[PDB]
Amino acid sequence: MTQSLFQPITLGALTLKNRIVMPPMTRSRASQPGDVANHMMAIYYAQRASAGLIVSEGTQISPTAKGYAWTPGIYTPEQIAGWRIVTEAVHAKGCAIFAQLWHVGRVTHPDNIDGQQPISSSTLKAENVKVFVDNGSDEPGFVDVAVPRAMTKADIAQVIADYRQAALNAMEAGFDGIELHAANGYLINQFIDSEANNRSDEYGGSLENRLRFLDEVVAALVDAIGAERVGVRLAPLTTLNGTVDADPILTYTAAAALLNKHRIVYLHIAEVDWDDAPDTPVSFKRALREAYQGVLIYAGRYNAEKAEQAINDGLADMIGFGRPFIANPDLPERLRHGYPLAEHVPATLFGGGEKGLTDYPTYQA
Ligand SMILES: Cc1cc2nc3c(=O)[nH]c(=O)nc-3n(C[C@H](O)[C@H](O)[C@H](O)COP(=O)(O)O)c2cc1C
Ligand SMILES: CCCCCCCCO[C@@H]1O[C@H](CO)[C@@H](O)[C@H](O)[C@H]1O
Repeated sequence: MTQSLFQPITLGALTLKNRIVMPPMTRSRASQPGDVANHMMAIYYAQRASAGLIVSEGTQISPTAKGYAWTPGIYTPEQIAGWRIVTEAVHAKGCAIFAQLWHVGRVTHPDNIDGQQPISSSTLKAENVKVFVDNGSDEPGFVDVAVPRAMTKADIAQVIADYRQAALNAMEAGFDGIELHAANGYLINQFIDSEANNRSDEYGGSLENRLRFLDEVVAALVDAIGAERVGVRLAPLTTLNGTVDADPILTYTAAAALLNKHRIVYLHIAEVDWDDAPDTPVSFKRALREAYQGVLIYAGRYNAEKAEQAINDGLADMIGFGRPFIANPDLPERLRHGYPLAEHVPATLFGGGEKGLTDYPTYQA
Protein backbone atom coordinates (compact mmCIF):
# COMPACT_ATOMS: atom_id res chain seq x y z
CA MET A 1 0.00 0.00 0.00
CA THR A 2 3.18 2.08 0.04
CA GLN A 3 3.25 3.15 3.68
CA SER A 4 7.01 2.65 3.99
CA LEU A 5 7.54 4.05 0.50
CA PHE A 6 6.13 7.33 1.77
CA GLN A 7 8.31 7.57 4.85
CA PRO A 8 11.10 10.17 4.71
CA ILE A 9 14.76 9.19 4.86
CA THR A 10 18.06 10.82 5.70
CA LEU A 11 20.68 10.91 2.96
CA GLY A 12 23.86 12.31 4.44
CA ALA A 13 23.09 15.86 5.52
CA LEU A 14 19.80 15.83 3.59
CA THR A 15 16.32 14.75 4.71
CA LEU A 16 14.36 13.36 1.76
CA LYS A 17 10.57 13.50 1.55
CA ASN A 18 9.99 9.86 0.64
CA ARG A 19 11.73 6.68 -0.53
CA ILE A 20 11.06 7.21 -4.24
CA VAL A 21 13.92 7.86 -6.61
CA MET A 22 13.81 9.16 -10.16
CA PRO A 23 16.72 7.10 -11.52
CA PRO A 24 19.20 8.48 -14.07
CA MET A 25 17.67 8.55 -17.53
CA THR A 26 19.38 9.78 -20.67
CA ARG A 27 16.94 11.86 -22.75
CA SER A 28 19.45 13.41 -25.17
CA ARG A 29 17.85 16.86 -25.10
CA ALA A 30 21.03 18.90 -24.48
CA SER A 31 21.42 22.13 -26.42
CA GLN A 32 23.70 22.25 -29.44
CA PRO A 33 26.37 23.10 -29.91
CA GLY A 34 28.05 22.41 -26.60
CA ASP A 35 25.88 19.63 -25.09
CA VAL A 36 24.43 22.07 -22.58
CA ALA A 37 21.66 21.31 -20.07
CA ASN A 38 18.79 23.70 -20.74
CA HIS A 39 15.36 25.16 -19.99
CA MET A 40 13.29 22.19 -21.09
CA MET A 41 15.44 19.86 -19.01
CA ALA A 42 14.99 22.12 -15.98
CA ILE A 43 11.21 22.01 -16.47
CA TYR A 44 11.36 18.24 -16.99
CA TYR A 45 13.16 17.61 -13.71
CA ALA A 46 11.18 20.19 -11.75
CA GLN A 47 7.96 18.48 -12.89
CA ARG A 48 9.23 15.34 -11.16
CA ALA A 49 10.49 16.97 -7.97
CA SER A 50 7.95 15.15 -5.80
CA ALA A 51 10.44 12.27 -5.90
CA GLY A 52 12.48 11.95 -2.72
CA LEU A 53 15.65 12.03 -4.82
CA ILE A 54 16.33 12.80 -8.46
CA VAL A 55 19.44 11.37 -10.09
CA SER A 56 20.25 13.19 -13.31
CA GLU A 57 20.67 11.48 -16.63
CA GLY A 58 24.26 10.46 -17.25
CA THR A 59 26.40 13.53 -17.83
CA GLN A 60 29.80 13.02 -19.48
CA ILE A 61 32.90 14.10 -17.61
CA SER A 62 34.89 14.91 -20.76
CA PRO A 63 34.63 15.00 -24.58
CA THR A 64 35.70 11.35 -24.84
CA ALA A 65 33.39 10.12 -22.07
CA LYS A 66 30.26 10.58 -24.20
CA GLY A 67 28.43 7.62 -25.70
CA TYR A 68 25.21 9.03 -27.20
CA ALA A 69 24.26 12.06 -29.21
CA TRP A 70 23.05 15.17 -27.39
CA THR A 71 23.70 14.09 -23.82
CA PRO A 72 24.64 16.96 -21.47
CA GLY A 73 28.22 17.39 -20.36
CA ILE A 74 29.49 18.65 -17.01
CA TYR A 75 33.00 19.82 -17.92
CA THR A 76 32.63 23.26 -19.56
CA PRO A 77 31.60 26.49 -17.82
CA GLU A 78 28.45 26.72 -19.96
CA GLN A 79 27.53 23.11 -19.13
CA ILE A 80 27.87 23.82 -15.41
CA ALA A 81 25.65 26.88 -15.83
CA GLY A 82 23.04 24.91 -17.77
CA TRP A 83 22.91 22.37 -14.97
CA ARG A 84 22.56 25.27 -12.50
CA ILE A 85 19.27 26.22 -14.17
CA VAL A 86 18.14 22.64 -13.59
CA THR A 87 19.21 22.41 -9.96
CA GLU A 88 17.72 25.83 -9.17
CA ALA A 89 14.39 24.72 -10.65
CA VAL A 90 14.45 21.42 -8.79
CA HIS A 91 15.46 23.04 -5.51
CA ALA A 92 12.67 25.60 -5.86
CA LYS A 93 10.30 22.62 -5.77
CA GLY A 94 11.96 21.10 -2.72
CA CYS A 95 13.90 18.04 -3.80
CA ALA A 96 17.45 16.72 -3.72
CA ILE A 97 19.28 16.09 -6.98
CA PHE A 98 22.52 14.21 -7.67
CA ALA A 99 24.45 14.41 -10.95
CA GLN A 100 25.30 11.05 -12.51
CA LEU A 101 28.93 11.35 -13.62
CA TRP A 102 29.45 9.36 -16.78
CA HIS A 103 32.27 7.82 -18.77
CA VAL A 104 30.97 5.27 -21.27
CA GLY A 105 34.32 3.75 -22.14
CA ARG A 106 33.89 1.45 -25.14
CA VAL A 107 30.14 1.94 -25.41
CA THR A 108 30.28 4.74 -27.92
CA HIS A 109 31.17 5.58 -31.50
CA PRO A 110 33.91 7.92 -32.78
CA ASP A 111 31.21 10.30 -34.07
CA ASN A 112 30.29 11.03 -30.44
CA ILE A 113 33.83 11.62 -29.21
CA ASP A 114 35.37 13.92 -31.82
CA GLY A 115 36.51 11.07 -34.04
CA GLN A 116 38.60 9.51 -31.29
CA GLN A 117 38.86 5.78 -30.73
CA PRO A 118 36.95 4.71 -27.59
CA ILE A 119 38.91 3.64 -24.51
CA SER A 120 38.34 0.68 -22.20
CA SER A 121 40.06 -1.66 -19.79
CA SER A 122 41.04 -3.76 -22.81
CA THR A 123 40.65 -3.91 -26.60
CA LEU A 124 37.43 -5.93 -26.35
CA LYS A 125 34.50 -4.62 -28.33
CA ALA A 126 31.11 -4.71 -26.60
CA GLU A 127 29.25 -7.47 -28.46
CA ASN A 128 25.77 -6.85 -29.86
CA VAL A 129 25.64 -3.29 -28.59
CA LYS A 130 24.60 -0.11 -30.36
CA VAL A 131 24.61 3.56 -29.44
CA PHE A 132 23.24 6.46 -31.46
CA VAL A 133 24.83 9.44 -33.15
CA ASP A 134 23.85 12.75 -34.75
CA ASN A 135 23.60 12.25 -38.52
CA GLY A 136 22.43 15.58 -39.92
CA SER A 137 18.85 15.19 -38.72
CA ASP A 138 16.91 15.28 -35.47
CA GLU A 139 16.42 11.52 -35.17
CA PRO A 140 18.87 9.27 -33.29
CA GLY A 141 21.01 7.32 -35.73
CA PHE A 142 21.75 3.91 -34.26
CA VAL A 143 25.18 2.47 -34.97
CA ASP A 144 27.37 -0.39 -33.83
CA VAL A 145 29.96 0.48 -31.21
CA ALA A 146 33.65 0.64 -32.14
CA VAL A 147 36.61 -1.46 -30.99
CA PRO A 148 38.31 0.35 -28.08
CA ARG A 149 41.96 0.81 -27.25
CA ALA A 150 43.17 -0.28 -23.80
CA MET A 151 43.76 2.48 -21.27
CA THR A 152 47.32 3.27 -20.26
CA LYS A 153 48.43 4.27 -16.76
CA ALA A 154 48.29 7.88 -17.96
CA ASP A 155 44.76 7.42 -19.30
CA ILE A 156 43.72 6.09 -15.91
CA ALA A 157 45.21 9.12 -14.15
CA GLN A 158 43.46 11.41 -16.64
CA VAL A 159 40.04 9.83 -16.22
CA ILE A 160 40.35 9.91 -12.42
CA ALA A 161 41.25 13.61 -12.69
CA ASP A 162 38.25 14.18 -14.97
CA TYR A 163 35.92 12.44 -12.50
CA ARG A 164 37.34 14.44 -9.60
CA GLN A 165 36.91 17.73 -11.42
CA ALA A 166 33.42 16.73 -12.62
CA ALA A 167 32.39 16.23 -8.98
CA LEU A 168 33.57 19.76 -8.14
CA ASN A 169 31.76 21.01 -11.24
CA ALA A 170 28.58 19.29 -10.05
CA MET A 171 28.83 21.11 -6.74
CA GLU A 172 29.42 24.39 -8.56
CA ALA A 173 26.27 23.63 -10.58
CA GLY A 174 24.28 23.33 -7.36
CA PHE A 175 23.83 19.57 -7.24
CA ASP A 176 23.44 18.02 -3.79
CA GLY A 177 25.83 15.22 -4.68
CA ILE A 178 26.96 12.95 -7.48
CA GLU A 179 26.26 9.38 -8.49
CA LEU A 180 29.16 7.50 -10.05
CA HIS A 181 27.88 5.49 -13.00
CA ALA A 182 29.84 2.27 -12.49
CA ALA A 183 27.03 0.21 -13.99
CA ASN A 184 25.34 -0.82 -17.23
CA GLY A 185 28.51 -1.82 -19.02
CA TYR A 186 30.20 1.55 -19.05
CA LEU A 187 33.86 2.35 -18.34
CA ILE A 188 34.26 1.37 -14.70
CA ASN A 189 32.01 -1.64 -15.28
CA GLN A 190 34.41 -2.63 -18.10
CA PHE A 191 37.11 -3.02 -15.42
CA ILE A 192 34.94 -4.71 -12.78
CA ASP A 193 33.49 -7.54 -14.87
CA SER A 194 35.93 -10.34 -15.58
CA GLU A 195 34.89 -11.08 -19.16
CA ALA A 196 35.37 -7.45 -20.17
CA ASN A 197 38.79 -7.05 -18.55
CA ASN A 198 41.83 -8.86 -19.99
CA ARG A 199 44.42 -6.55 -18.44
CA SER A 200 47.64 -8.07 -17.14
CA ASP A 201 48.61 -5.13 -14.93
CA GLU A 202 47.30 -4.18 -11.49
CA TYR A 203 43.89 -3.23 -12.93
CA GLY A 204 43.04 -6.76 -14.09
CA GLY A 205 44.02 -10.30 -13.19
CA SER A 206 42.41 -10.65 -9.73
CA LEU A 207 39.22 -9.50 -7.97
CA GLU A 208 41.22 -6.87 -6.07
CA ASN A 209 42.75 -5.66 -9.33
CA ARG A 210 39.40 -5.52 -11.14
CA LEU A 211 37.96 -3.35 -8.35
CA ARG A 212 41.02 -1.08 -8.25
CA PHE A 213 39.83 1.50 -10.78
CA LEU A 214 36.47 1.76 -8.98
CA ASP A 215 38.36 2.12 -5.69
CA GLU A 216 40.62 4.88 -6.98
CA VAL A 217 37.85 6.81 -8.73
CA VAL A 218 35.68 6.69 -5.61
CA ALA A 219 38.60 7.73 -3.41
CA ALA A 220 39.08 10.80 -5.61
CA LEU A 221 35.38 11.67 -5.62
CA VAL A 222 35.19 11.38 -1.85
CA ASP A 223 38.36 13.44 -1.46
CA ALA A 224 36.85 16.14 -3.67
CA ILE A 225 33.35 16.53 -2.25
CA GLY A 226 32.87 14.29 0.77
CA ALA A 227 31.53 10.76 1.15
CA GLU A 228 28.15 12.11 2.22
CA ARG A 229 27.72 13.52 -1.29
CA VAL A 230 28.86 10.46 -3.24
CA GLY A 231 26.60 7.64 -4.40
CA VAL A 232 27.62 4.81 -6.74
CA ARG A 233 25.59 2.75 -9.20
CA LEU A 234 26.39 -0.91 -9.95
CA ALA A 235 24.82 -3.57 -12.21
CA PRO A 236 25.83 -6.99 -10.85
CA LEU A 237 23.74 -9.22 -13.09
CA THR A 238 22.54 -7.36 -16.16
CA THR A 239 24.77 -7.79 -19.21
CA LEU A 240 22.91 -5.92 -21.95
CA ASN A 241 25.72 -3.49 -22.75
CA GLY A 242 28.29 -6.24 -22.98
CA THR A 243 29.84 -6.70 -19.56
CA VAL A 244 29.65 -10.11 -17.93
CA ASP A 245 31.39 -11.18 -14.73
CA ALA A 246 32.12 -14.85 -14.04
CA ASP A 247 31.33 -14.76 -10.31
CA PRO A 248 29.08 -11.71 -9.82
CA ILE A 249 27.96 -12.64 -6.32
CA LEU A 250 31.57 -12.57 -5.12
CA THR A 251 32.61 -9.60 -7.24
CA TYR A 252 29.68 -7.42 -6.30
CA THR A 253 29.42 -8.37 -2.64
CA ALA A 254 33.14 -7.46 -2.52
CA ALA A 255 32.47 -4.21 -4.38
CA ALA A 256 29.66 -3.39 -1.97
CA ALA A 257 31.97 -3.96 1.01
CA LEU A 258 34.68 -1.86 -0.62
CA LEU A 259 32.26 1.00 -1.21
CA ASN A 260 31.05 0.61 2.37
CA LYS A 261 34.63 1.21 3.52
CA HIS A 262 34.56 4.52 1.62
CA ARG A 263 31.34 5.35 3.48
CA ILE A 264 29.61 6.44 0.27
CA VAL A 265 26.19 7.85 1.07
CA TYR A 266 24.25 5.41 -1.10
CA LEU A 267 24.67 2.35 -3.28
CA HIS A 268 22.29 2.10 -6.24
CA ILE A 269 21.67 -1.25 -7.88
CA ALA A 270 20.44 -1.20 -11.49
CA GLU A 271 18.44 -4.44 -11.26
CA VAL A 272 16.98 -4.31 -14.76
CA ASP A 273 18.29 -2.61 -17.89
CA TRP A 274 15.57 -2.28 -20.54
CA ASP A 275 14.38 -5.89 -21.00
CA ASP A 276 17.42 -7.48 -19.36
CA ALA A 277 15.81 -8.56 -16.08
CA PRO A 278 17.95 -11.38 -14.65
CA ASP A 279 16.87 -13.29 -11.57
CA THR A 280 18.38 -11.41 -8.64
CA PRO A 281 18.24 -13.82 -5.66
CA VAL A 282 16.92 -12.45 -2.40
CA SER A 283 19.83 -14.18 -0.66
CA PHE A 284 22.17 -12.06 -2.80
CA LYS A 285 20.20 -8.91 -2.04
CA ARG A 286 20.45 -9.67 1.67
CA ALA A 287 24.20 -10.21 1.34
CA LEU A 288 24.50 -6.78 -0.32
CA ARG A 289 22.45 -5.32 2.54
CA GLU A 290 25.07 -6.60 5.00
CA ALA A 291 28.07 -5.71 2.84
CA TYR A 292 26.95 -2.12 2.34
CA GLN A 293 25.28 -0.38 5.26
CA GLY A 294 24.38 3.03 3.90
CA VAL A 295 21.27 3.92 1.88
CA LEU A 296 20.52 1.11 -0.57
CA ILE A 297 18.58 1.93 -3.72
CA TYR A 298 17.21 -0.51 -6.31
CA ALA A 299 15.65 0.27 -9.68
CA GLY A 300 14.23 -2.03 -12.33
CA ARG A 301 10.63 -2.94 -13.12
CA TYR A 302 9.32 -1.97 -9.71
CA ASN A 303 5.68 -1.13 -9.12
CA ALA A 304 4.10 0.13 -5.89
CA GLU A 305 3.63 -3.33 -4.38
CA LYS A 306 7.10 -4.63 -5.20
CA ALA A 307 8.74 -1.40 -4.02
CA GLU A 308 6.90 -1.47 -0.69
CA GLN A 309 7.73 -5.17 -0.27
CA ALA A 310 11.43 -4.66 -0.95
CA ILE A 311 11.60 -1.96 1.71
CA ASN A 312 9.55 -3.89 4.26
CA ASP A 313 11.59 -7.05 3.69
CA GLY A 314 14.70 -5.05 4.58
CA LEU A 315 16.28 -5.30 1.13
CA ALA A 316 16.15 -1.67 0.08
CA ASP A 317 15.80 1.77 1.61
CA MET A 318 14.70 3.53 -1.59
CA ILE A 319 13.31 2.42 -4.91
CA GLY A 320 13.75 4.03 -8.29
CA PHE A 321 11.06 4.04 -10.97
CA GLY A 322 12.45 4.89 -14.38
CA ARG A 323 10.09 4.43 -17.27
CA PRO A 324 7.05 5.20 -15.11
CA PHE A 325 8.61 8.55 -14.13
CA ILE A 326 9.09 9.46 -17.77
CA ALA A 327 5.34 9.30 -18.41
CA ASN A 328 4.05 10.31 -14.98
CA PRO A 329 5.55 13.51 -13.64
CA ASP A 330 3.40 13.05 -10.54
CA LEU A 331 4.36 9.38 -10.17
CA PRO A 332 4.56 9.53 -6.36
CA GLU A 333 1.01 10.83 -6.06
CA ARG A 334 -0.20 8.14 -8.44
CA LEU A 335 1.61 5.36 -6.58
CA ARG A 336 0.16 6.57 -3.27
CA HIS A 337 -3.41 6.76 -4.51
CA GLY A 338 -3.30 3.87 -6.94
CA TYR A 339 -4.08 6.16 -9.88
CA PRO A 340 -3.45 4.53 -13.25
CA LEU A 341 -0.04 5.18 -14.76
CA ALA A 342 0.36 6.59 -18.23
CA GLU A 343 2.86 4.69 -20.39
CA HIS A 344 5.81 6.33 -22.12
CA VAL A 345 6.33 6.59 -25.86
CA PRO A 346 9.62 4.91 -26.89
CA ALA A 347 9.98 7.08 -29.98
CA THR A 348 10.41 10.25 -27.90
CA LEU A 349 12.79 8.92 -25.27
CA PHE A 350 15.84 10.33 -27.07
CA GLY A 351 16.39 13.54 -28.97
CA GLY A 352 13.82 16.06 -30.08
CA GLY A 353 12.36 18.71 -27.81
CA GLU A 354 9.56 19.12 -25.29
CA LYS A 355 7.27 16.59 -26.93
CA GLY A 356 7.54 13.38 -24.97
CA LEU A 357 9.57 15.19 -22.31
CA THR A 358 7.58 17.90 -20.53
CA ASP A 359 4.11 17.36 -21.95
CA TYR A 360 3.08 14.23 -20.08
CA PRO A 361 0.29 15.59 -17.85
CA THR A 362 -0.29 15.15 -14.16
CA TYR A 363 -3.20 12.88 -13.29
CA GLN A 364 -6.72 14.21 -13.85
CA ALA A 365 -9.73 12.02 -13.12
C1 LIG B 1 15.22 6.65 -21.53
C2 LIG B 1 16.13 5.82 -20.63
C3 LIG B 1 17.48 6.30 -20.45
C4 LIG B 1 18.37 5.72 -19.43
N1 LIG B 1 19.58 6.32 -19.21
C5 LIG B 1 20.33 5.86 -18.16
C6 LIG B 1 21.44 6.71 -17.62
O1 LIG B 1 21.79 7.89 -18.22
N2 LIG B 1 22.12 6.20 -16.56
C7 LIG B 1 21.79 5.01 -15.84
O2 LIG B 1 22.48 4.64 -14.96
N3 LIG B 1 20.66 4.28 -16.28
C8 LIG B 1 19.95 4.71 -17.31
N4 LIG B 1 18.73 4.15 -17.59
C9 LIG B 1 18.27 3.00 -16.74
C10 LIG B 1 17.32 3.49 -15.64
O3 LIG B 1 17.96 4.34 -14.69
C11 LIG B 1 16.66 2.35 -14.87
O4 LIG B 1 17.65 1.62 -14.12
C12 LIG B 1 15.95 1.36 -15.77
O5 LIG B 1 15.06 2.04 -16.72
C13 LIG B 1 15.18 0.30 -15.01
O6 LIG B 1 14.09 0.90 -14.23
P1 LIG B 1 12.60 0.91 -14.75
O7 LIG B 1 12.25 -0.53 -15.09
O8 LIG B 1 11.80 1.42 -13.54
O9 LIG B 1 12.49 1.85 -15.90
C14 LIG B 1 17.87 4.59 -18.66
C15 LIG B 1 16.48 4.05 -18.92
C16 LIG B 1 15.61 4.79 -19.77
C17 LIG B 1 14.21 4.13 -19.82
C1 LIG C 1 8.23 31.71 -11.50
C2 LIG C 1 7.91 30.94 -12.77
C3 LIG C 1 9.12 31.01 -13.69
C4 LIG C 1 8.83 30.25 -14.97
C5 LIG C 1 10.05 30.37 -15.88
C6 LIG C 1 9.77 29.65 -17.19
C7 LIG C 1 10.95 29.83 -18.07
C8 LIG C 1 10.70 29.19 -19.46
O1 LIG C 1 11.83 29.47 -20.26
C9 LIG C 1 11.59 28.99 -21.59
O2 LIG C 1 11.45 27.54 -21.62
C10 LIG C 1 11.19 27.08 -22.98
C11 LIG C 1 11.02 25.56 -22.98
O3 LIG C 1 9.91 25.20 -22.15
C12 LIG C 1 12.38 27.45 -23.88
O4 LIG C 1 12.15 27.01 -25.23
C13 LIG C 1 12.58 28.97 -23.90
O5 LIG C 1 13.67 29.45 -24.69
C14 LIG C 1 12.79 29.42 -22.45
O6 LIG C 1 12.94 30.83 -22.39
